[PDB]
Parts: sequence; C-alpha cells; structure tokens
Amino acid sequence: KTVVVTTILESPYVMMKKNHEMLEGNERYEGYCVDLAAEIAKHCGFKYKLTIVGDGKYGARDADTKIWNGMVGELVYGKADIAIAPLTITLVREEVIDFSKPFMSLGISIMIKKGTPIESAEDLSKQTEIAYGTLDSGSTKEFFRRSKIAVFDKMWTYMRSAEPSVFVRTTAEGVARVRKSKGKYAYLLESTMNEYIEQRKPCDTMKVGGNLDSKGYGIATPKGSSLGNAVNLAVLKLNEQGLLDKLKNKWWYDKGEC
Amino acid sequence: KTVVVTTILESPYVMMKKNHEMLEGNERYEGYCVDLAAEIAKHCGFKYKLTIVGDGKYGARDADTKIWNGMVGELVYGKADIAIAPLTITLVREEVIDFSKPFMSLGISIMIKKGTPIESAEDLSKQTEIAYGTLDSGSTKEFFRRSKIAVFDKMWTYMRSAEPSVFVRTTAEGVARVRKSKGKYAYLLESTMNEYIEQRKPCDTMKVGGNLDSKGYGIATPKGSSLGNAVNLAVLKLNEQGLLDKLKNKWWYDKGEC
Ligand SMILES: CC(C)(C)c1onc([O-])c1C[C@H]([NH3+])C(=O)[O-]
Ligand SMILES: CC(C)(C)c1onc([O-])c1C[C@H]([NH3+])C(=O)[O-]
Repeated sequence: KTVVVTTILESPYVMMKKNHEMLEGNERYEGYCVDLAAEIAKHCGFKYKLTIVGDGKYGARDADTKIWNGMVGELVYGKADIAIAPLTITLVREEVIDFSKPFMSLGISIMIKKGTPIESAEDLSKQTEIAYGTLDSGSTKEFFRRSKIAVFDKMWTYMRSAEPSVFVRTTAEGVARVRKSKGKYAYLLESTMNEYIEQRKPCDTMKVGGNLDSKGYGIATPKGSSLGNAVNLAVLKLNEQGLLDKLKNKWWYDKGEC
Repeated sequence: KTVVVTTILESPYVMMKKNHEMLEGNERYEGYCVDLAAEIAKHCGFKYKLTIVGDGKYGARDADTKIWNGMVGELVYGKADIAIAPLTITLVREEVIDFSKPFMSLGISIMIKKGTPIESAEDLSKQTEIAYGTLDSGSTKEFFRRSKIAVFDKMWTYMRSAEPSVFVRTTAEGVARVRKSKGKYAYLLESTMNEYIEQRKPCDTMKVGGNLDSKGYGIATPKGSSLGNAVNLAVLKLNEQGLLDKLKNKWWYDKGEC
C-alpha cells in the first residue's frame, strides 16, 4: 500500500533538512521534489515513503551487463513504485518505463567559472586548454554519446578519451571541479541546475550560451503501472494551477544567496 | 489503410502552397506540421491524408451542448485518427484524448503594437484604455477562465464582458486587430507564434514580458488508440536527432524581413 518513491539527493530537489540526524521517514528531507511528491500523493490519494536511490544515479543501461542502474533501474526491477526527481524523459528510458507529461522544461547548458573565455559549445570544441565534462549515468552524457551533430560529436570524441576523466559521479563533484580549476574546466549540465547553482555562494559560476537541446523532466512509473494515469493528470493539474512555477520560485530564487 | 490526419491552417505550421489550386492531396500543403507529419509517418510506417479541420478550431467543450469542437472534436468522435498541429497539451483535453510527449515548448505571451505602454500581464490588468483578448475555443482562453492567480483572474473578469468582444475566431483576426487598433488592443497568444509574427512585415508588433506559463504541443490521438505508442516514441526520437530544432529553424528562418 505505502507507495515506494525512489528519488535522488540533488539540491534543491531533495536535500537533508538541518536537524535530519534526529528525524525519521519523509521528515528527514526537504526540497522541490519533496514538495511535489506531497502534492501528487494528495491528488492521487496515496501514502508514500521517500527512499534515496542506492547507487545515487539517475539511470543508464550498462552496455556490458545490459543492466539498468539508478532510479530507472529501481523501477525496471520492481524496487520502487514511482520516481519523483529531475529525471529526464528520453527515448531509451521511455522504452522501459513510463513518464508523465513534463513538470519542468530545460536543456543541456554550459557552466563556467566566471571569467572563462567560452561563450558556446562551438567555442569549447575548437580549443583544448579548457577541459569539459558531464555527469556519469545521465541523459546529458548519453546525449553527447549519440549526437550526430558535428560540434557535439567532436566534443564527445574528446570527452570519452580525456585524461584525467572529465566525467563526474555527482553534480556536486562537477560544480566543485569548475570552482577549483581556475577556469580550466567547464561543466555540461541541465539549464535549471546551472541556474540554481548560479544563485549559490560563492557566486563564482555562470551559465553561458543558449541551450543545446530542449527536453523535460517527468514523474516515472514502471511500464503499465496503475499509478501512471492518475499521476499524469495530477502533474497537468498542478502545472495549470501554477504550483510548479511557485515551487521553482521558492527553491531557486526566494532562497537564493547571490 | 490510410491514416486521417486533422490539422489547421495556421502559418507557419500549415500553409497553402503557391499555386496550390493545381496540386492535390498532401502536396497542397507546406509548413512545420506538414514536414513533421511526413517524419512521423515515416517512422511509424503509415500512409496518411492531411485534412483541414472543418470548423477551423483547436478544440474546446461547448459549455452548454457539452460537445467538443475543433481538432479535439474530430478525434473524440472518430472523424480523424491523429491530430498533428500546434495543439496544446492540457488537463481537460488529456481527459478525452491522448497526447505524445511535447514536440515544442512554449507559453502564453503578450503581443502589442510597438509603442504600446504595456510591459506585462499586470500592466494590462491595472488599466482599461487598452483592450485585450485571446483566441476562442483554445487553451489560452481556458487558461484565463480557470486561473486563480489574482492578475489572470482579474484579466478574465474584464475580458469576459468587454465590448465589442475581445475574443477572436482566428489568430489572423487577433493580429490584424492589434495592428489596426493604434495600440488600443493587445493580444494574448502563445510565444512561438508571437515571435514568428514579430519577425514579419509590416514589423509593427512585438512580444513583451516573460511568458505567463509553461507548456507544450503534442501530437494527439483518440484515447486508447493503437497509434499512440509509436507516435510518442517517434516524437522523442525526432527530438533527440535534432529534427525538431531543424524544422523550427527552417520555418522561422529569419526570412529576410524586419
Ligand atoms: C543533475 C541534473 C538533474 C541537473 C542533470 O544534469 N545533467 C544530467 O545528465 C542530469 C541528470 C538527468 N536529468 C537524467 O535524468 O539523467
Ligand atoms: C494559434 C496558436 C497556436 C498560436 C494559439 O495561441 N493561443 C492559443 O490558444 C492557441 C491555440 C492553442 N495551441 C490550442 O491548442 O488551443
């Protein structure tokens, strides 16, 4: 009965509340997806338990074992009933799990330490002094791996064989790398996160250029789940009521530090 | 075996080709949705016939008769197998027809004749000199009718009883009204159309302020339709290959013009 929700510790979607060490269950967390989960459960009429994904990954199919990891894996193998996180709707994923219509729109973007002489993806691909990478096991990495667009294919061929590795395990690692590399590392991540980080101290990073593509985040459920329909309608209702815009303003700018 | 596609004459989505009088079938038309339709059909493996919606409407449920009109109506009552056009994904529509994930992201926006002293929805609501309205039988009108955001509800309250009516039968009517009203009429329509018009002669209109909401267009099919799955996957694949961005750049090609 209690719906098992798989999510990921990614600010400001899901974060440990200040006094979390002495809190239990859902009360240990806070964030945009924590609020969204509450709204969805309310509209769909179910109780739930937020559970952080074991491997801390979004979801990718291992070319080798052919096994799915991350939150996608938790759904595919029946460990969770639903995923409420900034999970990107993609073709390979839609083939194994279901997604509600988007609750947020975004696109891949470039994050630089302020002052870095880079304005676009093309700029990056035409130089080698500044390294650049992306997150492991995510849609952004897969985007570059599959891209047939000249500039992106060129960037991928570079990234895939760069040393030391330009790929990071978590968004926090990528942000730290941009911040500590004196402008010698640029990070590729989704726009809304780029935007969120530009609002965090020490306010030394920024988004450059336009988005490389246009996609959306969706609430995912196992293929053919009984929750699919109700969740989808709930997301549409919440968006039309303006709750999603409200949630965005709350966690991004009302709590901004720059 | 031929799929009946319902669509609407709306530039640059679907337009009559030059010399269309001597052409027949699908060859009579050109535009973003015409090209999209060709791509979708190619990926899903089906032949199709483009048909222009009889009442020239997007789709709304008649308050009193309880009857869906426009392209939504054509799907609901079995007149068409699929709708390929700038049809907004909404809750009320999703309750009676199915939508693929969005193939385009956009939002409601404001169109003013250049020079109009208006910069936002709030500016519009705080005055009465400049009349403002929207398209009938569409998602934008329903947005205001149902919005509880003070500003939008305030706008709805004024629009509902203004004289002469601020609502128009077609987009062309609303645009023409902005252009002929010497700045005394502002029009509410979706962003990508506003931007399309802003780049064409006589170059006397412009989009002002940010978008009022965020949403997308989706390819629609009757509820439970067998075509649903394939069309959805096709849209995701086309977006991931960059075809959707290519079509946008093609039909919004900065035409020479302003
Ligand atoms: C952390 C976040 C969300 C900003 C992100 O930035 N680049 C990515 O690949 C992802 C993960 C992506 N949303 C997914 O679902 O794989
Ligand atoms: C004409 C177009 C497409 C610019 C538009 O702009 N405001 C609207 O309401 C619509 C129609 C809407 N997409 C729908 O499906 O009702």
